[PDB]
Amino acid sequence: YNLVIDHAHGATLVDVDGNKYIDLLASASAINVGHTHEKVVKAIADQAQKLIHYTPAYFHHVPGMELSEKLAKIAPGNSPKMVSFGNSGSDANDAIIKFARAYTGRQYIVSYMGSYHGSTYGSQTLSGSSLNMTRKIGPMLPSVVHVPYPDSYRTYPGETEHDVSLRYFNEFKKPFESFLPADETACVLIEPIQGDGGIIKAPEEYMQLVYKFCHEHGILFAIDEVNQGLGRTGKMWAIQQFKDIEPDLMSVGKSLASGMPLSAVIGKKEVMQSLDAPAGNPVCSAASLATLDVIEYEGLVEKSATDGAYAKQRFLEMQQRHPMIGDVRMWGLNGGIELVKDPKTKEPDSDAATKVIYYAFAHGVVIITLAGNILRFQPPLVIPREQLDQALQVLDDAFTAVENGEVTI
Amino acid sequence: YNLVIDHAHGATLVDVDGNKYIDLLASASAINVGHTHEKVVKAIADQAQKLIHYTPAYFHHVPGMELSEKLAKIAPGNSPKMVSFGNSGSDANDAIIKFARAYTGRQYIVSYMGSYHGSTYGSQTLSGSSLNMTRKIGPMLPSVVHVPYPDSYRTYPGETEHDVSLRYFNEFKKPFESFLPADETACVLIEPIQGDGGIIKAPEEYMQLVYKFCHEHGILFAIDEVNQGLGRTGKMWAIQQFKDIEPDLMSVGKSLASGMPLSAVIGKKEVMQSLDTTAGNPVCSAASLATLDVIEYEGLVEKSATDGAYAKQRFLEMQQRHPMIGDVRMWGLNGGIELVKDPKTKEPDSDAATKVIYYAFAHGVVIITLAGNILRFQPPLVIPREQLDQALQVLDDAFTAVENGEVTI
Amino acid sequence: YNLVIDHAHGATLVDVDGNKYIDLLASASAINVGHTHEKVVKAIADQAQKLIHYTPAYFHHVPGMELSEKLAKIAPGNSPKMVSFGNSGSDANDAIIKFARAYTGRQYIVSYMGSYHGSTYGSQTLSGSSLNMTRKIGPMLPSVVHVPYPDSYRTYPGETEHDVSLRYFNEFKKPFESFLPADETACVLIEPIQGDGGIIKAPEEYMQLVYKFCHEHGILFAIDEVNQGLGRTGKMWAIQQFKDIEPDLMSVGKSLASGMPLSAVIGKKEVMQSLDAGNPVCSAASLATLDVIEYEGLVEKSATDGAYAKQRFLEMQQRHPMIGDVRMWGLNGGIELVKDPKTKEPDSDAATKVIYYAFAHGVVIITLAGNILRFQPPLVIPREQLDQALQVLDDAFTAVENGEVTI
Amino acid sequence: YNLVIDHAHGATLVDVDGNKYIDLLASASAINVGHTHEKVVKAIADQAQKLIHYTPAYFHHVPGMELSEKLAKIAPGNSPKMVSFGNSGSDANDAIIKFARAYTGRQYIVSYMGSYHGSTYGSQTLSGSSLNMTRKIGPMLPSVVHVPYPDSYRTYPGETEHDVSLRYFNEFKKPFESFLPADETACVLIEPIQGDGGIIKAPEEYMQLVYKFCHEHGILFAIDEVNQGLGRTGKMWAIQQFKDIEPDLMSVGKSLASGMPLSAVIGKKEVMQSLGNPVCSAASLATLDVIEYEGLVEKSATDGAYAKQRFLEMQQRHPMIGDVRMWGLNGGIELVKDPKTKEPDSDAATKVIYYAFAHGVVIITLAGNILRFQPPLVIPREQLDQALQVLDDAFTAVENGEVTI
Repeated sequence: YNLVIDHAHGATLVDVDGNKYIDLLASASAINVGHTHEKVVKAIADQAQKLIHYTPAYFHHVPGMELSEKLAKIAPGNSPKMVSFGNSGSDANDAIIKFARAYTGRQYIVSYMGSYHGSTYGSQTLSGSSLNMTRKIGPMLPSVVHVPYPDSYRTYPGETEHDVSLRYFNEFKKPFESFLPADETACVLIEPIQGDGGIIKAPEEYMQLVYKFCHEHGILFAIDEVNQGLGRTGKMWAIQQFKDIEPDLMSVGKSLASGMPLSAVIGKKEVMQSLDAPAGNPVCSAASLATLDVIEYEGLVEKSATDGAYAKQRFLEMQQRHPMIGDVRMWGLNGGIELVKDPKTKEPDSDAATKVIYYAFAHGVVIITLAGNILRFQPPLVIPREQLDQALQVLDDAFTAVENGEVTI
Repeated sequence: YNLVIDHAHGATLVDVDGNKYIDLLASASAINVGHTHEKVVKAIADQAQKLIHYTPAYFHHVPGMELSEKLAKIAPGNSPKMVSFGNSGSDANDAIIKFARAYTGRQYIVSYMGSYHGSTYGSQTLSGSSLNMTRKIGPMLPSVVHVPYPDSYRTYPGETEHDVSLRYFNEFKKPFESFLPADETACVLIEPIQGDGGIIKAPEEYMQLVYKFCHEHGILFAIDEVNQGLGRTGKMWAIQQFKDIEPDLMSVGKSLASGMPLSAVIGKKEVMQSLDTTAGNPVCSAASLATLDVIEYEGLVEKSATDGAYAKQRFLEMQQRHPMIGDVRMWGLNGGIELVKDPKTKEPDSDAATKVIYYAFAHGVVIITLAGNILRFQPPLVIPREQLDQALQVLDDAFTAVENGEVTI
Repeated sequence: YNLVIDHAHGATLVDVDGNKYIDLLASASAINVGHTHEKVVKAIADQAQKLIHYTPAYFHHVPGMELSEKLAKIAPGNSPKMVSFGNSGSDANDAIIKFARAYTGRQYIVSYMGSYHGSTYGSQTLSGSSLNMTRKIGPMLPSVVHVPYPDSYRTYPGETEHDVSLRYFNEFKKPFESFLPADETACVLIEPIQGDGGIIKAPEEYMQLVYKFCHEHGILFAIDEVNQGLGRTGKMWAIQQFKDIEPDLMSVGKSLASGMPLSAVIGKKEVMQSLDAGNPVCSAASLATLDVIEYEGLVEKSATDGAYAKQRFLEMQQRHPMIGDVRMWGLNGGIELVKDPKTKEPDSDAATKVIYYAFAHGVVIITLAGNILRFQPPLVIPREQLDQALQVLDDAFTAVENGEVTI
Repeated sequence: YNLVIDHAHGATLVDVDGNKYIDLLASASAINVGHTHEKVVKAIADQAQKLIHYTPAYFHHVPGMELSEKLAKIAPGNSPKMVSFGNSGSDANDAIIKFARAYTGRQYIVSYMGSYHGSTYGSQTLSGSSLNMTRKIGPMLPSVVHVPYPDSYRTYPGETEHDVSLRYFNEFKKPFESFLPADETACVLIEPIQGDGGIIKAPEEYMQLVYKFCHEHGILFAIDEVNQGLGRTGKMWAIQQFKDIEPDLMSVGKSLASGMPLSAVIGKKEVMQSLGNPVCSAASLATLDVIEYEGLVEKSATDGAYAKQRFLEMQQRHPMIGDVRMWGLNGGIELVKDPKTKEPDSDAATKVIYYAFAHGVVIITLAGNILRFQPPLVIPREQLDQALQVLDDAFTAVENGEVTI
């Protein structure tokens, strides 16, 4: 924005002029635990003194070593895990293909519509989000198939939620009853809940079906936790929001260390040993350890859930007074609050979603839209309930603003 | 390396037992400035006080603005440039492919055998050092073609450095005169002096031939300077070892940030204009600024040259007593010590190198090998002479022991 | 049955032991005109006298030249065509991808599920029915996206031809809305009716929705008349079962020369010159087979014979219920067998029994996707045979309803 | 060219006006048996009355079977074989990619620069012929690598045969000693003598040394003789000009059915196992007998060595003929601006081709400075001498400089 950024602590952002802003984008999930958090600043700085950089290849450092343990330990499920480290969720998704393809000796990758696994040649190929248009830069990474994601808002007449999971599971089956063998596809990468596609969840009835087909045909079941991890959902991992799921392979990046360039691939021991190198960094390891501690100490996973239920209840009543709110998809501090021209037609109102970004930003609170009309509500999980209401307030006048036909551009 | 590192500073590494070593490796030249340099340590620690992360698209930031100017000034050439961020050497090289293809509307990439470019599907594919970067993970990025790089030691009886360039240039042109059309190759991509090849420099004549070729046929000329720039070589960058060449694109990762995971694409203003996650990081740019400071303040480039030159003559003297050091190729504090059985046959001595490197470790110097038998000598540029004299002395005796066979596994 | 065929004529495979069979075969279109039609034979025989082969990339020759012009006028639309000569269906469909990639400047190709466009590395990618065919041969041609063909049988609880087209065109756009760029998409290949996947036709709305999307976004609109052309559907071309749709590209094989290895790519003048660029005998066979379809009026014959046979194939369904669905457009149908018309679950068991019952009673008939018996006799077929083949199949429905048919 | 044809017999061609020409192009060597040989015409005649085409994807027929036991035996090597049929030499190598990939389980195919494997996306990635190249139709089929072919004419001053074999093999490995996992390469497909590349034979040592390598790694060693087969070369297959090499997979085409669309993949049984036209098959049935009975393997060897000699004496006077390659009635005759720089002289190649055709011999250029001497193998000595004089004159009517474009 025209006036550029200075410092920030928890939820308050401060730019060059001293202007105060309430945060809700939280850097596409990273700011899980606020900005400049004292234990994580202390850990950064105290580590930078000891050793800035050495690589997991040739030498061990301690914190990355202490980190690895804590990440196999915290990981979803009980099977013996192992972590590989990366720089970004972007490069950890690449790895998930490398691993998948190695263990299974297989080529094809089934990734999703609506999804955004990243920005390197492999993770850019796996994605398919609105803005995320890989124009001019093809050909992409070969042997990748896409499959639709269970849309819940936009449906045929009289579909139950049981029906969605049947109709989208049918769509998912469709290439495997055609051109894609099953004994050839090495991996299904799924967002348990989609980020960029508009804070969309898949029904459990669906994921289980997908988590069976994967298990029945030997195709690795990988989950992308870069955006929806570390309490964001109200449980510690988005995958846990479903009953009994043990991902073969999982990615996390971004959030892991309050925005320091770190990432992990957490999967099964036998999967993690089909390559062996060269087919980690200390300060962000130290930061990771510091954020992990904060997640556990401040009851943050719970704060994610308790504030998460509350905010749902605030967007529900607020939808009642402003019929433009077409859907509200909250699971944790984790909203998908999407605007529509009419509630019958459910047509996007990207016009109305951008105006609300303008009112928000101009009246002391920062938020953004995903694919056009859905506002992504992903605030830092240490937002004092106070600050949150002042966000909700402004988000509310802004609704009425655009309703009464107030702010222009 | 059978170890855990406690702490480090400059060109010394301290293990947890308390032992010290000269870091002759410099951790794949991520450390030209050394470990934990004061100005970097206070760059990291002060900026973490203020901002840990926010991507340069919602609010932009103070050092994310500064380094993004300060990077473009200092590139090789006169011509307007913009610079895009990332984290790794790898992920910047993905971006090269991208910027190249986009600009041109073309499809193919040309890369060299024996170069490492990274471990993301893009960069991973262009490489040609170790075979594990394909194995079990195919297919690789489409439309990529590996040519040979010039070797100036393993020559056919009596080739003058002209014959090397012209024979390798001829072996260069062959894909274009067979299956590959010059009008769909977006870019050559080439490390000015290879790393994992064996610190191997292409002749001037080879470079201008390839360079003109690129401009004649609309192919962009790209350089990987991850290993070889930032004072490494003798001049600030490795291209300035050649008469007026100007990169269309250029990458650096690694030593951009005294070890931190930040990285830069530097394209010619035109190439960059088509498009533009932990990338840009405020702590990291802070770190990176400080280390350019030091390259200037501490005279690191002019020093790199002189210490480099000195380090070359002691090996040239060390070659003379010792029959085994086949090639000593070196530019700045940056050389390769390819040991061989006999100096006529020119046949790899993988054994003698390991023997050299092991003994060195159990004598207070950490050096490592490449392509079997080549001693990778790329220390921190800040190295004090006394230590530079000490590593040098240790390695001299290493040579003496092997010739006696006084070394064993 | 390791069935060794010695000689043939019209709609009569006769083997080596002296047996007589009623063809209605398949493995894609092949026998539109008929077996060893005196017209065709004579032309090959006498063309053989003159010329075996001299590749047109050197000298030119008369039959090729007549059949370049012949096909260029007689292929649907107004726009000047030019026509490029492949050896088989495969190397016409491989060339659509060339032809579209060269003209548009765009890499991506959009093709259908349950389709089959050819067996070489280009077209095999495009295809999508035979899982067999795409095992242990990766990687295939890069940039190719698959979109589900319209299924008018297995609907959702009482939906309309209008509901289907939307639902199926939504899916068609899902790619374009996520990861595929419409402006980097060279073309969509589409069989106007899927051959090797159960004789299945897009509703009218779906074709105009796609065609309209194609043209607006700069994507060429490809048709495949490999299986479905040459008066099979009852019009000269399957695309002419739809309204004012002139292809940008069009592939034909098989019966182009009654069987003699010939295929054509027939697009627009401009499109066909994008690249920097046909057997004498095969072309004389073809040039005859083209006169036959006009002369014996086999386009007109199919339509009538076909609808007649539709009502015939449909009262069979109200006595014998196992037939879920009767699909027929001209002498071009696919009779589809199920457990129960509420479950619609394939009963491929019953089907391979009818093919065996019928193989024992002088009538060869091979199956699609297990349960779907494909129905593609040679169009020359006389009514006494058609009925002598149609009565049999009915007798079979009786027999497989009994468990009289065992293996 | 701008010319329409009407009839041809054996060696001789005739356009619709009546100007008689002589074949040397020979339909890119699809006409080995000669044009409209009676046994072949009588074969298509007979069988087209019997069956045009019924679909092979299902049940069987007799001409195919007879051919598929015939070919199967006349293959090179003593190991058991199985054949697979296509419509063209292009789709046949498309199978060679496929088959290799099923058997081995590996992706990477390795093909040679200057290679002509054909024109579908499979054998057009394999291919490496410049004037046959694949602009605006990329992306091409992944995991195809192009190692360079031994050119035994452009050498660096004073290299033995052995040297070229050492060096091009040292090029061969450079992929594998760097980015290409040898244990993940499905097959090396090679033309033994490169057709469209310029009539270029691989040295004895180099072929062995690849066969060796390939054998050492489970890399299926493959051969395309779409061009160079059926006795074009003086031996039956062109491979038998080498020492005890058994192909894992071979590709036959073109002159299989005297030009009628017919292809073949002749493989070791073991390789084909675990993964066609009734008229054209009959056509090949006869064309094989004509090769056999009219005794052509040997005629090609005999006329081939007469053709070689005369040409080497043509070079003694005309120093524009910089290289004379020849193996059977099969040769490249490379035109150069200079006996010592060896610069391609296209310009002249153009005019040579212009003269010759003006005087009733057909002949064309390979990479625009190599004349593709490849007549039908039943060209009588008479005609063969008529061309050799009409070519002889051409070189001198360009030495004097008369021919115009």
